[PDB]
This record gives sequence, C-alpha cells and structure tokens, in this order.
Amino acid sequence: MDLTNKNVIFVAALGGIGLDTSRELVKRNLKNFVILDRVENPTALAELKAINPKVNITFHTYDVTVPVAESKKLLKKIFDQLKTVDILINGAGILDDHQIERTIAINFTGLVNTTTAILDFWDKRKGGPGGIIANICSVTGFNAIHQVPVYSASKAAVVSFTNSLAKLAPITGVTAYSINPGITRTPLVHTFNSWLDVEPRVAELLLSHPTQTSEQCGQNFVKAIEANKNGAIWKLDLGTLEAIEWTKHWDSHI
Amino acid sequence: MDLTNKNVIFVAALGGIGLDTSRELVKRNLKNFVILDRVENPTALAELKAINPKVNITFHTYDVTVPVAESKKLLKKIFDQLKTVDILINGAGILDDHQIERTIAINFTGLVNTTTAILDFWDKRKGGPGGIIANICSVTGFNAIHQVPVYSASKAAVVSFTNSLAKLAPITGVTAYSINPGITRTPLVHTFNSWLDVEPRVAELLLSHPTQTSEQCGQNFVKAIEANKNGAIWKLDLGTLEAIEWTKHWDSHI
Ligand SMILES: NC(=O)c1ccc[n+]([C@@H]2O[C@H](COP(=O)([O-])OP(=O)(O)OC[C@H]3O[C@@H](n4cnc5c(N)ncnc54)[C@H](O)[C@@H]3O)[C@@H](O)[C@H]2O)c1
Ligand SMILES: NC(=O)c1ccc[n+]([C@@H]2O[C@H](COP(=O)([O-])OP(=O)(O)OC[C@H]3O[C@@H](n4cnc5c(N)ncnc54)[C@H](O)[C@@H]3O)[C@@H](O)[C@H]2O)c1
Repeated sequence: MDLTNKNVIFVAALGGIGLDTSRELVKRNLKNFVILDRVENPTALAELKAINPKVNITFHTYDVTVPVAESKKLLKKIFDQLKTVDILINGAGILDDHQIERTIAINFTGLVNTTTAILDFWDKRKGGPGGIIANICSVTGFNAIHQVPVYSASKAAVVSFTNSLAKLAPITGVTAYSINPGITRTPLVHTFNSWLDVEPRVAELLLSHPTQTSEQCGQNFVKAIEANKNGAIWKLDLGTLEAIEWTKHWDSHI
Repeated sequence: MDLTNKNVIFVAALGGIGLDTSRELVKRNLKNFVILDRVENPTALAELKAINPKVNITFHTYDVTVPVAESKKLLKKIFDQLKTVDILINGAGILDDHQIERTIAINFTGLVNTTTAILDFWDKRKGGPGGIIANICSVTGFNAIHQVPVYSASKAAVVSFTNSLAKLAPITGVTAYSINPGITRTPLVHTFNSWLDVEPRVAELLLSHPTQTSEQCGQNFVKAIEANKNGAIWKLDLGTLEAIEWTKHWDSHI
C-alpha cells in the first residue's frame, strides 16, 4: 500500500498510539485523513496540519458505542463526500476492568459494529469496491494480562474477528489485518483497574518490565499498513514489527 | 473431583450438550444439581429427576444478560439453601450472527458476569471457601468458523477469560478450566445465521465433515470435570478428550 493519495478513516486517531500513528500517516501524503473520535482535540489537529499541509484533514465526533445505524449514517456521509475510502483503522479502546460492560462494548462490540457498518459501502456483493481494515487489537489477545481478564478477553475477541474478516475477503472484497502492540507508554497503562481488584499494583508492575514508546509503535504501525497483508497478525513490541503464525488447533473444514 | 455428594450449579443445563452432560452428572450421585436456564423444559427436567431420584434437582429461571447485582441475588438464594456450592458450570450460548449485541451479551458478557457474581460468595479474600468454574467455550475460540465471526470471537473471548481465571486462583481461591466442544450433533448447529449472510448454509456445510455425538461429548465433559485440572483447556472433538497447550506468543512478565 503506497499511502500517497489515499483516503483513510481512523477511529480513535487522537489517543496515545493513535496520535503517534497519525503523525506518521500524514507524513505519507494521504489525500484525505478522516479522524473519528469521541472528543475533538484542536491541538493535535494543528499538529497534524503542521506536519503536512498537503493532506486534507477532517474531524467527526464519533462514539463506537452508538448503534450500527448511527455508524452507517456517519459513514454514508463520509463516503458520499470522498466518493472512495481506501483504509479503515479501528482504534478505540479502554482499559478498566471495573467497567465490564463498557470494556466489552468499546473494545469488541464497537469494532464489530463499525466494521459491519462500513461493509454497506464496501461489500462487493452490494456493488462496492472492497477495502482494507486495520484493527488495533493487542498482544493481550494472544496471551492475557490475567489481572485484567476482561480487557484481555475483549482483545482475544477482536484478534479472532480480524482473522475471520481476512478469510471472508474473497466474498466481501474487504481485507483485514490486526495490529497488536505490546506494552506502550500511553495514558491507557499508567494507572488502571484490575478485575475485582485482584492486583491494585497492576500498572506499576507491568511498567517495571521493558516497554516501547508510542513513537516506535506508530512508526511500525504505518510500516504494517504499507505491507498490506490480508490476514497478517502483526506484533508491535519492544520497537519491532513481527508477523506471528496463528496456531491451528482446530479446523472447521469449511 | 469426586462428584459424590457435591453441589453443582449448571447454567444452561437442558440444551443440546448440557442435557447429555447433565445425564452423566446426575448418574454420579450429586447431592444437589441446580439448573439455571432461560427457558423451562419440563420433559427434560422430568427425565433427569428420574435418573437418580436421590439427587435433589432444582430449576430456576435465569437470564445471563441481567446485571451482576441480579445474578448475586439469585446466587444468594441458592447459597442460603445449599450453604455450599462446589462447581459452577457456565454453559449459556447462542449462535446467530444476525444478533451481534445479543451474541456478545450472552456468550461473553453474561459468562463474565455470572463468574463475577459467584466470586462474591467464593472469593477467599472475603473469607469464602474458593470454588471451581467450568466454562463451556468452543473450539471456535481457538480457530474460528469464520462465517460466524461474531460467535467465534465471543468464544475466543471466553477461552481467554477462563485462562486468566485459572491464573488468578492463587488470589481468589477459584480454579477454572474450559470445555471446548467440536462440532456435535445437537440443534444449535441446525440452521443458523452467518454474519452479513456470507454463507447461508453453514450448518449443512459443518455437518459435511466428521463430527461427534452429544452423548460422546457429555461423557468426555464429565471426565474433564472429574480430572479437575486448573487452567486446563479441554478439546472435546471427534469423540475424544484432549488437553491443549496454549501457544505462548507474548508474556506480560507479571
Ligand atoms: N498502550 C498499550 O500498551 C496498548 C497495547 C496494545 C493495544 N492497545 C490498544 O491501542 C488502542 C489505543 O490505546 P492507547 O494506548 O493509545 O490508549 P489511549 O487511552 O491513549 O487512547 C484510547 C483511544 O480510544 C478512543 N476511545 C475510547 N473510547 C472510545 C469510544 N467510546 N468511542 C470512540 N473512541 C473511543 C479514545 O478517544 C482514544 O483515541 C486501544 O485499542 C488499546 O486497547 C494499547
Ligand atoms: N453444538 C456445538 O456443536 C457446539 C460446539 C462448541 C461449543 N458449543 C457451546 O455449547 C454450549 C451449548 O450448546 P448446544 O449445542 O447445547 O446449544 P443449544 O442451543 O442446544 O443450548 C443452548 C443453551 O444455552 C441456553 N441459553 C441461551 N440463552 C441464554 C440466556 N440468555 N440465559 C441463560 N441461558 C441461555 C439455552 O437455554 C440452552 O440451555 C453453548 O455455549 C455453545 O455455544 C456448542
């Protein structure tokens, strides 16, 4: 994927990983960069515009917990305006195992719903051109942080969902791959709640081991986008980019 | 685990796999078998009761999508009657990828919430006796049926959650293991809805490959319960019982 002249929608572009990925994206000479996030951040918008005045950057308020119809309404308008969209990045996430329902709603259900919505405009069975989805999952979807079992389980769900999307690409025209950061220094991880307070010290302990910065993560994220490998399961950990091989424990044979 | 004289709560005990498992459980001379299901099944309830009239079988209507506090109220009623509960089996599930929110609510969120509720009675940090949780997940949580990506993702989530519960046993006193059936001739797999109708004939296709009987599955289910291995990931496929080894792609170090 040569990002030159492409149109990208990024859900949750303005958080820690999001914004460092966005900084790198706009260095690539996109035609349109459409940010969908819960709250507007004018400072970050100014920053992106200063990095590359050539990119047309637009913002829309978007909360992934809205019903699928509301996502369809917003996406319909963006597709109308732009005519085409090349890539959707689903980046929304929270880390708070005191918020069981909301963790699941944001990290799993919301991602599934934005995906379901955009298929209205991309699905080749409806006359669309197909497209590409990059889902921000997590290494915790491979192997949990067991002190945040709900968070980790929500990420295991979206790892699986993404794998399935990629296997459905011949039918829908929509390829997909997962972006799975290891521990990355952002507001997500500095202080957070463990399930039933099993480990009050969970952030302190987690951060006592090697990590990466959001800049490193963002750099490797855009490299993964540029590789453009349907079904890839990218690990972005300790400043490197690696594709992992999913174990075949079982096969449906369909 | 010697089931003799034990007290078991089984959520979703009278459906396809649940009922054969239930038949095998009550042959083992439980003291109490408490069934919590959304729908009454008098015929099924009568058969079970007749197998071993000595066993006390109690049914309570239970919807796993209710809030945690409602689950706690029901569990308090059961604990007040029984005083102790040895095993909780979480078996609720639907398969219908036209019902995205409800799939996630039943298959993932509800299992998490029933678990969260029973921890109030078992958590050793509050003076509880600990306990055992058997979660009915699915081989699809290892490798999806990609034509039902939402179902499969919900199952990946509960495989992960169960792994994490087991790792938390030192803290809570609550051991756990997953039971992961392969394709089993039962009715969930009768005619079902694929995500965005990518494959109208998933059931027909699944059954065009070797499968197992629900009798076979129930027999192996009870063997797994008797093995009582914290952190086991049991595959119940093609008539066998096998513990699988989870791939270590990443480690939190905590
Ligand atoms: N930081 C890490 O170590 C790490 C590791 C692996 C995966 N992740 C994932 O990366 C993604 C970004 O995390 P981050 O570390 O930058 O955290 P962050 O808190 O800085 O950013 C969270 C992002 O999600 C958005 N978001 C949250 N709730 C939303 C909602 N209801 N609707 C729309 N957007 C919403 C926020 O506005 C923000 O853009 C998340 O999916 C997170 O789970 C983080
Ligand atoms: N059948 C298979 O091939 C297969 C394979 C692997 C895993 N599973 C899992 O095994 C478990 C049982 O599957 P089955 O084949 O017996 O299907 P089934 O449809 O025959 O049984 C489903 C059970 O879940 C219960 N349930 C549904 N919604 C509920 C709710 N809201 N609250 C409480 N209970 C609810 C139903 O009452 C029923 O008892 C499910 O978790 C299923 O996902 C099935």
